[PDB]
Amino acid sequence: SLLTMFRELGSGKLPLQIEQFERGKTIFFPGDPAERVYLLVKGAVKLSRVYESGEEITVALLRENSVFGVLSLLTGQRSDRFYHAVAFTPVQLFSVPIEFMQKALIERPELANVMLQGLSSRILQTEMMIETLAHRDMGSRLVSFLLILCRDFGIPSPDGITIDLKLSHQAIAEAIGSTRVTVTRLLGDLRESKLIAIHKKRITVFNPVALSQQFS
Amino acid sequence: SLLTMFRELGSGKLPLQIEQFERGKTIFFPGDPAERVYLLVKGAVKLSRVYESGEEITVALLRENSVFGVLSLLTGQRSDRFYHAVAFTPVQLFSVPIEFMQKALIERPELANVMLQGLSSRILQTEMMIETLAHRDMGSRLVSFLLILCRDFGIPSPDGITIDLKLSHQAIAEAIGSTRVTVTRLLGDLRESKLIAIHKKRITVFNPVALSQQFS
Repeated sequence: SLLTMFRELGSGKLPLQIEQFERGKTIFFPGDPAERVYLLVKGAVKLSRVYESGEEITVALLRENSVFGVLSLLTGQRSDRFYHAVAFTPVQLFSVPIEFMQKALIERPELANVMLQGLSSRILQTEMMIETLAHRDMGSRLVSFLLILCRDFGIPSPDGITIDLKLSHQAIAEAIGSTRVTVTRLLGDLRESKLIAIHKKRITVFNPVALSQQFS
Repeated sequence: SLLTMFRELGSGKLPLQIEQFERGKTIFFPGDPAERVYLLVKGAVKLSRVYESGEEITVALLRENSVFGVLSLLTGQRSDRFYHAVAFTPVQLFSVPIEFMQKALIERPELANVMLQGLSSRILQTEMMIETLAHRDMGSRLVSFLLILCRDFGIPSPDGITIDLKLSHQAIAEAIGSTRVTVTRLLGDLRESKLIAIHKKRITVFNPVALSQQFS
């Protein structure tokens, strides 16, 4: 899938590193030196800004075929990490040394338009992430989060929009700012409201319009 | 200065609109339709996210020759404004209809690398803006803000780093989240501490290292 990108616009040799982490493992930490640009092959990586105290606030959840840990290079000023990249699901990654990401962007500058557009979408997702976390109650906050996952991780089904993640209650909490107890109570209150289906741990939403419209 | 960009990579005709607003005037509001991309010629434009309640939180302060109101176009999904653009100083702007910003990015894709890098710097500034506003006290918050202005709006002088803005006490407050009373008390407490100079309403910082190092 990604290799198809590489094989096109290509008649050379490219150094990279495959790396595979288990769920909940740090990929890089803020402060860490940005030495290589990352490319998500399989899985989801959760980017979160770690606050100058103890706090951690979720900034973006990244889908397959997404590029990250690039901002340090692009700026040309800052030379070390911006956020805390966590393996939300198990992840397969391509680490590519900064140099080559520069060489690509120079020679094949169409790559800039694609990555320019890709970064914009990232910000929109962060904007929805901010609007999500601003709700004072955990109910409207969960809905917003699940609506984000529908728009960016949803697989259309006659059942509904399956959120293709297989995600745990405790994992949702650390992304939303609650507990694997309030999440469990809310999801049941939604399942028995005939608005959600839970198979495996995948969550299918029957109607995103109907889910959206409850301040709960 | 900007015209030099236009004249190079150019052998056609380009529609735009000059527009000039007075300080504190709205350029566009969130929700407003994104119809044309903006280009700051002279002055500073303050981008602030207006919260789903009454709140307004400052996201970026833009320097001369900076491009803005582009994100809606880049995403290709959202078709209306992201933030509230305010004329921080009096501003001269170029409004360019989205179409042409697309035509430019396609034909002259080097323009993507430049704008890709420019957007990264914007995010770094927002990251410093977040770190600025996270301080519980107004003292450390003012310092961070003035340090941002030094790095992005500073003119080196044997005096020090003059923040080339001519900015009002009440204007600083609305960007920092205080009052034109606590700002006036703090600036005097810094002037008489031999750390700031105020000429006109320009603020010169003698030593950014010395200013930085006080949790006050």
